[PDB]
Amino acid sequence: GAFAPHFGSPFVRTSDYGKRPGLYGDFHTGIDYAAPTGTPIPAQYPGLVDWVQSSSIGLGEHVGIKVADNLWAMYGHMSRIRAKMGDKVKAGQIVGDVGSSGWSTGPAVHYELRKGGPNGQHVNPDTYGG
Ligand SMILES: [Zn+2]
Repeated sequence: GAFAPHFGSPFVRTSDYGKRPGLYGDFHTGIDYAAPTGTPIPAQYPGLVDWVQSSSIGLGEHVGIKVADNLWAMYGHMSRIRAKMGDKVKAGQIVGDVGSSGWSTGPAVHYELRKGGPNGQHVNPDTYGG
């Protein structure tokens, strides 16, 4: 996983990427890490902030960071966004605060890997890149 997420404490992984338990029903498009609302989200990989959105839908408050030539890391369900568009960010820079914005049951951060663009196709962060 060349761009797998490596959140430390207090982030705890809850729902994996891909088809959920059983053979029918839902498909998680990223990896959910649980943590209290307000927990600062440190960026996993350096890149350019080229996508910021506030909505009450799906990922809700989220940022996209271009972390590779054709790969964008998305950090979602924020309670507060702290990156501005154009920001060059380093790994471990705090890009936001955990929330439950959008379509999330409780407090967690949704890490999604997209190819083709900030609204592009999602991939498996655990496996993409090796
Ligand atoms: Zn999710």
